[PDB]
Amino acid sequence: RVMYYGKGDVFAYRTYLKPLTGVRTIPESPFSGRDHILFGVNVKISVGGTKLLTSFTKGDNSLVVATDSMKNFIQKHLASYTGTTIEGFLEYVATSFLKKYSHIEKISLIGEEIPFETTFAVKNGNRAASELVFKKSRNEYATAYLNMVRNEDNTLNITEQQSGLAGLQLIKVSGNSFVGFIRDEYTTLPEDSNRPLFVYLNIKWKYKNTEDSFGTNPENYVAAEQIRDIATSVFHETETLSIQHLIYLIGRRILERFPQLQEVYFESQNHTWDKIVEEIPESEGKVYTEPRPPYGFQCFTVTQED
Amino acid sequence: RVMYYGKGDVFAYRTYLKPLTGVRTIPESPFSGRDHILFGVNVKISVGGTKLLTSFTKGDNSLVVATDSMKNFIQKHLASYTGTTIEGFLEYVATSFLKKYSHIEKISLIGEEIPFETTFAVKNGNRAASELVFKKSRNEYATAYLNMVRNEDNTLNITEQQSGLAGLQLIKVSGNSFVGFIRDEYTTLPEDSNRPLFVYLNIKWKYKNTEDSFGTNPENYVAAEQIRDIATSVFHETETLSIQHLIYLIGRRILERFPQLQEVYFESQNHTWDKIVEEIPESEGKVYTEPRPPYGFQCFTVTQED
Amino acid sequence: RVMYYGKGDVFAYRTYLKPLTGVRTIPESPFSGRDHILFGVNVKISVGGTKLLTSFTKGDNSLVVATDSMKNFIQKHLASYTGTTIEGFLEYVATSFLKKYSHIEKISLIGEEIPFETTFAVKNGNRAASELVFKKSRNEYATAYLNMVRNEDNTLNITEQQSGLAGLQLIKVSGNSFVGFIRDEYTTLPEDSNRPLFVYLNIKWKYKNTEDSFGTNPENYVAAEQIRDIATSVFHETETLSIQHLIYLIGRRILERFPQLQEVYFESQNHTWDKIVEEIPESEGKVYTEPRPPYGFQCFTVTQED
Amino acid sequence: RVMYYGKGDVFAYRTYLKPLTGVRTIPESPFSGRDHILFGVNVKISVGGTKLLTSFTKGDNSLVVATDSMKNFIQKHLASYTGTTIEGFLEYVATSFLKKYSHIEKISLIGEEIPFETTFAVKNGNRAASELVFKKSRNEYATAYLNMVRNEDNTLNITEQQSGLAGLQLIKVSGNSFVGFIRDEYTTLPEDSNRPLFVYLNIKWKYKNTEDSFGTNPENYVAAEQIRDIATSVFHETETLSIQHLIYLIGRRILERFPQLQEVYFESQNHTWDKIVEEIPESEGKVYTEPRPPYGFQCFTVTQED
Ligand SMILES: O=c1[nH]c(=O)c2nn[nH]c2[nH]1
Ligand SMILES: O=c1[nH]c(=O)c2nn[nH]c2[nH]1
Ligand SMILES: O=c1[nH]c(=O)c2nn[nH]c2[nH]1
Ligand SMILES: O=c1[nH]c(=O)c2nn[nH]c2[nH]1
Repeated sequence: RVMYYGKGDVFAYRTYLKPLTGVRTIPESPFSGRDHILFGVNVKISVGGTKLLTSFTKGDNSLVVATDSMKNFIQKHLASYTGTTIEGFLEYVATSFLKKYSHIEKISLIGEEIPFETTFAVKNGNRAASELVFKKSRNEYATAYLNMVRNEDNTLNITEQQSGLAGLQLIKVSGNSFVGFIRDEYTTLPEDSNRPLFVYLNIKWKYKNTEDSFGTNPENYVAAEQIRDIATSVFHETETLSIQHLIYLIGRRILERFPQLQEVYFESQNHTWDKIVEEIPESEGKVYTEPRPPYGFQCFTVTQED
Repeated sequence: RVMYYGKGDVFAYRTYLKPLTGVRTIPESPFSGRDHILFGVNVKISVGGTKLLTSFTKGDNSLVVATDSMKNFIQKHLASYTGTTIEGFLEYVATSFLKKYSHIEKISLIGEEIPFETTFAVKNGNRAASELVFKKSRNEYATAYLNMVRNEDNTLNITEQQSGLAGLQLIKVSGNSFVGFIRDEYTTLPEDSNRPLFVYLNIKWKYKNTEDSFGTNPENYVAAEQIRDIATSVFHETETLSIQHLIYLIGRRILERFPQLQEVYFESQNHTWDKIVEEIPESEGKVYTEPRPPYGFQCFTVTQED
Repeated sequence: RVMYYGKGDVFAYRTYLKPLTGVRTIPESPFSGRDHILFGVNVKISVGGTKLLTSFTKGDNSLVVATDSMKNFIQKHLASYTGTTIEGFLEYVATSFLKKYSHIEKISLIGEEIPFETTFAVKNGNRAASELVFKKSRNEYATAYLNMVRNEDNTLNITEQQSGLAGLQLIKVSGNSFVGFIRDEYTTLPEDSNRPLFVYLNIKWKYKNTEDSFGTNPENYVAAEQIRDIATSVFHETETLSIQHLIYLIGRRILERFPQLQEVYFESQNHTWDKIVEEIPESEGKVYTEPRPPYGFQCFTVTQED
Repeated sequence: RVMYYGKGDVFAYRTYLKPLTGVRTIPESPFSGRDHILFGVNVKISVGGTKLLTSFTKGDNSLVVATDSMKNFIQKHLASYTGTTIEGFLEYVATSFLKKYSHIEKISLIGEEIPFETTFAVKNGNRAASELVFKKSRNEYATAYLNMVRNEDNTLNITEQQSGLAGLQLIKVSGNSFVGFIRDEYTTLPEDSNRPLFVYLNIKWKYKNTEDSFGTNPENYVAAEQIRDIATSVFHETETLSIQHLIYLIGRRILERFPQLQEVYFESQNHTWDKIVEEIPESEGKVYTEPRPPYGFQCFTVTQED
């Protein structure tokens, strides 16, 4: 039976987490690590267990870890966390939670980065990156997901792990087509040999070996910042034939750069602008505007078997 | 393998849909039907099929029904729909879509009501409900979900059906408790014999018999308005011991009132206020304020096995 | 020079406020008062004064009332408030603040109602209105604005008072036209003798006598619920020729029903739907959908001179 | 009498606008211009004038320019614009509109940048800035405001002009204090000699000479990007004693760098996190979390005369 409870929107901000170093650059991305002067995370915790049943059926709170207590638990654990990644932070919380509370059989954790970008400051006359001042970003952010279970024989196993990148909004001004689609009684969409493809991208990847996701050995760790740069680079390089076409080629490229990954999952959305003006005198430019609310979307998983 | 595409946020508004009448009443609710002078729905459509593979791998759009064409299909079918429910509308769209498109093997549909409330006007000497003017509501709304597949032998079969009520936000000012929970090093929440419990509720039900969702026989239909009325009534009658405790009781009342239902599912959130002032002289009143963002949540399925 | 500081989003919820009764009724509305079992308010406070200067220019906080302390002030005063309206609560907060902090020369307050709607419960055999369970509403809400100054001779004076209704969203399915507008090289909008006019309305009114706003003499108070009912009634009654034409008619009706009002200010928007389908066989019905983002807006003040 | 009408959320995206080049650099910023490969803007247009009266009072649309036509006018004008700034674009629209429609006495325009960021693409062997693929940013954006009147002698005069930068969210991890403020019965906030000051900033500036805002002479133009960089630099450099003290010093630096500016206006908000963990073993690190909803705010003008 379905039976879970927990805490969502657990925001937790940590200064001076152990820096993530030793990630090898790939051609698409300069990412080599994170300074972690500021490390923000938004945690959602959810726990399950057959012994929680009376809390529902009888109003018996004896075996109820208050959700407020779970919040305290996550926040103290971020203080005491000695690792370098969100993925590793989740495992640390999950392990430590299951050991503390034996009546809990399953725990599920989501960790969403709260990204901060660097800013410019002048020190004694010269402009450079600040080590004190940071700009909160509302753009793309890394994610992580972990499900941990307590088996009958009293051991703890990770049953599901998934890392990700969310809120990536990319527009390519030209070099995009959508042609040859079904033309029938329901079709009003004109063919377009040259559109400004505007796509929202949620990319998720699973590791062949779960240990690689924690960052303990950084050479095996796949950073969301790297996945971002692959997506932009592939979009640039491709004469896209559709979004479906685009995300296949993005996923192929990710799995080629990262042979430690089993699969790459995509959730895309089409928010492409409507054309108002085709031609301006003496320039190559055009004018576009926002479309009606309806948006296209695609879901697609690319495995190593492709 | 995971392979889907479609269209979201398909808003469609129909005037003068066939009225919902002939429903079976229950003690908790005076719900007697819907006028359907104004019928609003927000439709998400997703389709799959192995024959779509090459639209991704090769960028071959030959068998691609444009997502924009899916929008036209939905809107046109809301015009020609002869029934009386969202659930029934989904089945009309799904069956019709698969019949039109032989290479599509599965279709999933979500439909979310866009509620409107009655307003009143003075005309002809008296104040009376307006047949023309309606107020858009951003409160609770009904939902529907339907998954339909094309089988090997070319029949169409519904594999999943679920109806629902979303966005229900209820506060009970007194007559609630949360005591007896685990007290340890992680616990800073005080025991509370009398709190103003504030809950967000999303409730979803499944029928034993799928045909009962359509409203063709209105007696067997379960209206979201009736479910709303059960929830608010049970909340009032109950000396709550927790949210877990409350949603079980709601779930049981729903299953008792509707024997044609197989199960009920809850997704609740806790948004209870913090107390600022406990005692006002010459008054039973108190002052409260908004809490920090972390919210408690609870997921639970009550089945006929209760 | 502009110099202010303060606190916003000061949420405060009070139970068992003194009920608003003894109101004077109008034909358009059955509004007879407020129970005030649950009273919710969202306050924003701004304060000024030339003596706050050094807190900006020198970093001198000696005369700085902490914005956190302002939040505590408002929340404690909601507990001690013996009145019946948001407008009267603002006066009480304002007067009390300037009396406490002599160095402050001006104070501006905004109060927004946090709506709650009656729910129903089965109890003791019958189905009746609950005194405990309330539904949070995200629809229309009352507002209040007050600006108070400390005069050079130490007395206090209200320089501005303004009450309001916000978030009112109304659609009239028929009996609306928009024709006769300018047709030139920038005009693509077709003339329309029968459209479904959808408006967002923000209505604000000022009293001739400030003290009528407080609700001390309730018969003189103009309730936002009554304004709402006038708006829906006039929209229904009127074959509108534009939104412009409609809001003038609502404003005139307001000033006729409430002669103690000086003026009524409107801030409207046009979110009218796009027609998809005109003809549905054997029914007067039609289908519509959401337009592109650009919305029309209108600003108009009606005074006793009309 | 208040009498206005127009169109909001006019989204307009132009490709290959004339590049902004030759901007006078400052030490705090690298900014030297904009490529304008992609240029997005969100315009709100408002028009007024006494001959519109009958449009409201009688429902006579003879002199009504449809708001939909205003949208067309703005969009078509983005195509024909030969200038290089948002401020210049508003002037071009305003002037052109008043010349075309002689019954209109006044026009007010708001222009909001829709910012796009550069991305990485593998080009000519190594990753470099793509000239095709951009990332939509939901962070800070440039703004502009222009009001223009037709005088009785039929000349067109700019009566108000203001440029801006909105949505800047800055957090400084240390080097911030808030002490010495008033401590009475309403004060619960502890003094803090070391807090992680988190500020939301809206900065607006007016020019001594209006013609400096258009960018026709790029030597005299003040770019939002440069203002952005002055703000992060000054925040870094300053041991802040309050937000009030911070924004004053930010303003001074702006007026010093830009003698062609008459004034700088600030609207700031305090969203500073609550401390959970003050001390972590073997580390200078700390953990924080989101506070309750209430937020402090400051409004302040710095002029050349400070
Ligand atoms: O109803 C509740 N259930 C819980 O699990 C919980 N935890 N803190 N408060 C709570 N309230
Ligand atoms: O890339 C696209 N894929 C689709 O399936 C589609 N339908 N309309 N536009 C589209 N673009
Ligand atoms: O009622 C309206 N007034 C207007 O000014 C307008 N412009 N487009 N549609 C409109 N409708
Ligand atoms: O910078 C600040 N200014 C203020 O006025 C204030 N009040 N609380 N914290 C504050 N911080």
